[PDB]
Amino acid sequence: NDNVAWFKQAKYGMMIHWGLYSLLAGEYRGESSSAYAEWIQSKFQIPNAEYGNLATAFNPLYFDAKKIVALAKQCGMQYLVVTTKHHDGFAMYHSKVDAYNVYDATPFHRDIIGELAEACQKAGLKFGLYYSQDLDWHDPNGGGYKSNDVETAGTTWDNSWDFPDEDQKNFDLCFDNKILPQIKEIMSNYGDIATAWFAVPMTLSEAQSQTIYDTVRELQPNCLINSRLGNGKYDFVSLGDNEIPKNFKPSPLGLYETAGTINDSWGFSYHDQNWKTPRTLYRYKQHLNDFGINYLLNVGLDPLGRVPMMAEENLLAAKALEDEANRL
Amino acid sequence: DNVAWFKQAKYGMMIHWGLYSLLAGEYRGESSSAYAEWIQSKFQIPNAEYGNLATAFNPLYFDAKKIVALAKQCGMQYLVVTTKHHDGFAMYHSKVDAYNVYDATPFHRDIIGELAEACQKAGLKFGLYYSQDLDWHDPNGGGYKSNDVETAGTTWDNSWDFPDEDQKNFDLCFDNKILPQIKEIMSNYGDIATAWFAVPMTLSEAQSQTIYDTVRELQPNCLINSRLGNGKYDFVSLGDNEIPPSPGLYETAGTINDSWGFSYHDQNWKTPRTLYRYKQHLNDFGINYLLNVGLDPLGRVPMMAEENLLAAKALEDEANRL
Amino acid sequence: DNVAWFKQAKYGMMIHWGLYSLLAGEYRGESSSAYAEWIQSKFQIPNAEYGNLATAFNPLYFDAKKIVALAKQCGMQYLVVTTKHHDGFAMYHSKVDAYNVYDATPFHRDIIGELAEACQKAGLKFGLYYSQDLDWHDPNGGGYKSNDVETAGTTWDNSWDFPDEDQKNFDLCFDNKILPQIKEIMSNYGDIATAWFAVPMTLSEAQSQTIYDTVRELQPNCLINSRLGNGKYDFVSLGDNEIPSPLGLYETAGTINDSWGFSYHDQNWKTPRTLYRYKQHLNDFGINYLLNVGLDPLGRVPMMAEENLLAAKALEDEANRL
Amino acid sequence: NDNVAWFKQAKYGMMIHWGLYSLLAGEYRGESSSAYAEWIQSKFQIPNAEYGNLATAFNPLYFDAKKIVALAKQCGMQYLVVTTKHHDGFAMYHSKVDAYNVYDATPFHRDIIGELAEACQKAGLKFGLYYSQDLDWHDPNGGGYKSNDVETAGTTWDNSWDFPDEDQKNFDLCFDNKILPQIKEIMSNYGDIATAWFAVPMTLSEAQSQTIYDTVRELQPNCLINSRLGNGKYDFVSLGDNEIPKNFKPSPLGLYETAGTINDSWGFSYHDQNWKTPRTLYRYKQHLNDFGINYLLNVGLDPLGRVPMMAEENLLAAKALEDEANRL
Ligand SMILES: C[C@@H]1O[C@@H](Oc2ccc([N+](=O)[O-])cc2)[C@@H](O)[C@H](O)[C@@H]1O
Ligand SMILES: C[C@@H]1O[C@@H](Oc2ccc([N+](=O)[O-])cc2)[C@@H](O)[C@H](O)[C@@H]1O
Ligand SMILES: C[C@@H]1O[C@@H](Oc2ccc([N+](=O)[O-])cc2)[C@@H](O)[C@H](O)[C@@H]1O
Ligand SMILES: C[C@@H]1O[C@@H](Oc2ccc([N+](=O)[O-])cc2)[C@@H](O)[C@H](O)[C@@H]1O
Repeated sequence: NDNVAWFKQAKYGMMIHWGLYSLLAGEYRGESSSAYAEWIQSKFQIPNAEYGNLATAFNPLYFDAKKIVALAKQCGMQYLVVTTKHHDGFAMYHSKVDAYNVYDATPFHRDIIGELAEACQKAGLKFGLYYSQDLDWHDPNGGGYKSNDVETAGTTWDNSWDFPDEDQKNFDLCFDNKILPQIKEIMSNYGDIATAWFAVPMTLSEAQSQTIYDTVRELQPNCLINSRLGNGKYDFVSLGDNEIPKNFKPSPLGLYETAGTINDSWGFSYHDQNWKTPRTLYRYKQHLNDFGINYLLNVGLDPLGRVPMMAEENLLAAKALEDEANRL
Repeated sequence: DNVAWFKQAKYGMMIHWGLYSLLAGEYRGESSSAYAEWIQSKFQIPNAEYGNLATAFNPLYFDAKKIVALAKQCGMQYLVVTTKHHDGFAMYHSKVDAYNVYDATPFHRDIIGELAEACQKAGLKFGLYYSQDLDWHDPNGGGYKSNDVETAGTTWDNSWDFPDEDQKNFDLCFDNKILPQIKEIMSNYGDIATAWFAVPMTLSEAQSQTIYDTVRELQPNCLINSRLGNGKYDFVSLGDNEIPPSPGLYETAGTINDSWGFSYHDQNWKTPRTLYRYKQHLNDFGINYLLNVGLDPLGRVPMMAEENLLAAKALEDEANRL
Repeated sequence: DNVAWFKQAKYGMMIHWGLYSLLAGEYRGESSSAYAEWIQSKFQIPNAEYGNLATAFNPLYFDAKKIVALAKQCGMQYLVVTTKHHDGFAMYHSKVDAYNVYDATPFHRDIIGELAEACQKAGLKFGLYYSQDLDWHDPNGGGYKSNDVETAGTTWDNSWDFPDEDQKNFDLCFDNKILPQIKEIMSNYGDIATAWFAVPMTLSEAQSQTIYDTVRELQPNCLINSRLGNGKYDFVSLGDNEIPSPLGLYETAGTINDSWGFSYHDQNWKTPRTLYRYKQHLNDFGINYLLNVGLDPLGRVPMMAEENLLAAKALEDEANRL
Repeated sequence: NDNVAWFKQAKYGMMIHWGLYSLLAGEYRGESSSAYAEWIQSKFQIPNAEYGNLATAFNPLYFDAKKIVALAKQCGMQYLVVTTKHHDGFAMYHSKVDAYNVYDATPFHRDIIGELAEACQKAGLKFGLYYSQDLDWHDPNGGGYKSNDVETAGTTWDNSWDFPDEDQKNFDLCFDNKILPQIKEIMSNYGDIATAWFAVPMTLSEAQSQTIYDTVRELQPNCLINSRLGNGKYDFVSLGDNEIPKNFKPSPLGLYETAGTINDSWGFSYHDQNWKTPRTLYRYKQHLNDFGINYLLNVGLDPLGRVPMMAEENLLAAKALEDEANRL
């Protein structure tokens, strides 16, 4: 598995959060999301009927996988990691199992993950996938209904508004009929997958976690799995901000990654213009890299499928700083 | 009789909304000027590509009733909407031109009609803005004689899809689009209190008289702004730099940030106190404040615009009890 | 009677002001954390250099009367000032330590004395904040046992001028500076309604009891916040994360931007509506809102803080007539 | 005069606005200056007695000419131009003729212009001077009392509050007793002066302009004089924004300069965080340079004598962009 050597020297990856949440852009009926605009459905308890209707308005005329991959490559990013399905349960690929997806439900009627997979394959960039294996707000038995004594970036971890009957919920039904089928689809279509990125599990049993692990192993032997799946079921450690060294979980292969966003939201938010400066981005990358940690830097695409102007500017200027610094 | 009402109106909402709103001040990694609604001229976007934005126009949250409720809660007594801006895209159902919000967009609804009705019901007067000179969708759109002066885009006219300047002839555009479209908006959509025209550059004296007489005939009580032509108006539109003939009616238009059209990158919202003080200064001088909102791609008043309007009203009411 | 008064006070102004204010969130081309007042720890600025800021402290526009006028106009019934923060610089005339605003600065005036008088005259209650544990100017300042937890600076203690951790001894600092200074502020400056202590880390249970008894003796009617020590307080200081004590007295402290001390780079001012709604939510739960202002180097309430406080009050009054 | 050849290839200069205005930082009694914070005295008609008292609070502990010149040089700036005296009439050098200066009136009790002159001399950077030869709000006969049919960045062009009797004013008294003496001082002390930068004249006679021209010529033979002095009395043209070429006043030596600021104020302003991005700064510089026009980019020092953090970041990132570009 050359992927271990490659990942230890990759240093830099682009992450992409994009979905129906992007159309609301951090705002609902005159009121603000939390820092996390992608959590807006939970934040305002938007019924599935209304939220899902955003699919009818999803027509990102300027989306261009080739150009997004070109930007990542120009910044020295060696891989890319996209939301296949976030907490809202809306798939960004053509899902045989669930018609609640970007291909079937939207006038755009295209496979975002497929286009990025191809663009990456052509450019020489590795391709990785993010799936919300626990939380799913579209599913009556979506996870997080046992976790609501801890506050969130929305209201509840689960969809507790369309599905109020907590005691009647049963994650097994959602796992068996949606999660595992969808994981099999994304790990089967879309070619070689370098990296698999799972959410923080809360509802999943040890059994259900082992299943996902074995499934990925079988379908994508050379895929590196992040630590957020389950203990002993990963190839690299995802470090939270509170876990970076100054200037735990064992790492058997010596592989590490911290994910960040350029402003304070993962999803696009009109109101969030708090973009980290080129120098902040470059310095943070250099500090992680010096500690043998990969920087996975999020872009939140806008409703027309564009990298925000200020995100693009700050990525390119951080690269100019880095290249200047690395001569001498 | 609208003369008495207009002298005491004090406060109006203006609305800029169109295909420009979907691009939201940004095109291929670059910024519009302060005026996001000028973005097509700014980047010389071909009509084929720009017009295609119509296919993506589906503002799920647009709600005329709620927009008029906000205006009325702020003490605004009237509302003035873009029926067609410089891009030449009509925001009503135009018999004359299929390049409109009803025929060209999946939303497939008449924005002006809905606002007209909401206004009528709420007791708010209704006014219309039409670009009678500039039209970037029309081969003979105006501004092809005016390009020795800089703009909020590139050229005043569409000089990219229509490069042959000397072969242009505004009469064809005036006769076949401008005057027909003015007749439609002044015929459908009920009583019109206010008619708001752009800065004329190409229009002849004749063409200006025609528009004046047309509005007079179709909408006898409609007050016409000074930007049409000298001696062809009922009230003066003052620029900020002009606050000191009027046969005694006056209006200054402003926007809450620095753009008329919606712009993601422009978060330079004037504070409640700025909005209230400016209103009080204009009002004290017998001048109406026409305050622009630029609706977002889902048809929403931006959160910060709504907050600042409501807080300015709270300041004004507090002040007016002292 | 202070118990009854505090349960119905609802609203207080807090003030963070010191040498930190002159650096204003910036040191040698780099940013403080969100907490600009922690800047000395953040950059490990030696006492010799940091203390030299005293030579530049000349806030020509400081005006206790006007600051109290603003607080009173916003319905604030009390005021709470930093007498000495973590940097160990007293903002009153301290007999015990020459490292104070009177002796060390050209301004050569007693900030706490002026505010005490302005409050007394306006009918506003007066409260004092003292850092009883951390003191970065003192060789035996607290926090040298707490550095396995990260801070808004580097270390909790001054570990740069005073590196030898194992040789430090908080008793020397407590006996010779903390308790003397607490006695001064609780003796001069008249009746004290409220005593606001920092989160203790180094203090013994004994040292906490001493402060409690000292305040009780010198200022019998002073209400003491919960941050002193368990069973040694009259009201609970709640963090936001602690909203769903025997006298039923509660207070949550907040700042208008994200810093307690003034920071030129921090323009993230909470909107009037955010401020008003948060106040209303705390008040509905029987919790007092203590809202921080961070005075600028000339002793001014920042323009945007003043605007947002006044607009929040206008929203509140409008709402409370509905 | 090698200065003509040198100026045609200089491309890039730092400008500095700094004075009592800097302490008020765009704010007075709860209210905002215009975009131009340095005009704040006119904006609020602050009496000379109160405004001048700011001198007592002027103690910029962090001012460091050596470091400011280091920054300019790191950004490829080949010269530096400082306010010796702006419209407020407060000199930033030790003036024999007027005690209303940074040396005599302030506890800092040092010569800003002298320190920068020396730092520049040592670093190999040319040194230029800005003097307000017309407007002077401290002087009873300061200019602009004939010009108040045009609006300003303050209230009136002249100090019309301390000196209300417009018809009794006489600029000759101010010119003879302050302007020309002060110009002689700055052109005599402070070594070789590469560039002389005058304000837009409104009150000055043709005679008074000729005098300044001849004075500079005699005292500083190789000093290049900007066009804002008087027609036929200049070596290079100062172009206003509205005069830059696309996709007048003749220039006999073919010398051109446009001055700009990084935010929207020349003087420091707390409230103005509208910093032009690295890419804006670099692109504008490249466009001017391609047209043989020098870019004179203003920094407005803060009350402690610091280059604002975001101004320093944007200058350095613009340089990184420029160097990256110039290797492509
Ligand atoms: C990448 C993000 O992950 C989760 O929330 C977290 C969980 C862990 C961290 N972390 O510590 O880096 C940050 C956000 C999601 O809830 C969020 O919407 C986004 O997808
Ligand atoms: C209401 C605005 O008017 C026009 O442009 C202007 C705006 C103001 C003036 N004025 O008053 O100077 C002149 C042209 C339009 O170009 C702009 O997009 C918007 O429609
Ligand atoms: C009022 C603030 O108090 C402390 O910081 C804290 C410490 C603990 C909490 N808390 O846990 O509620 C809040 C602020 C100080 O560090 C800070 O400078 C400011 O004075
Ligand atoms: C460098 C600047 O010069 C003047 O302001 C200007 C500058 C340029 C023009 N111009 O070209 O129109 C008008 C006023 C001064 O008023 C300002 O404070 C600063 O010193």
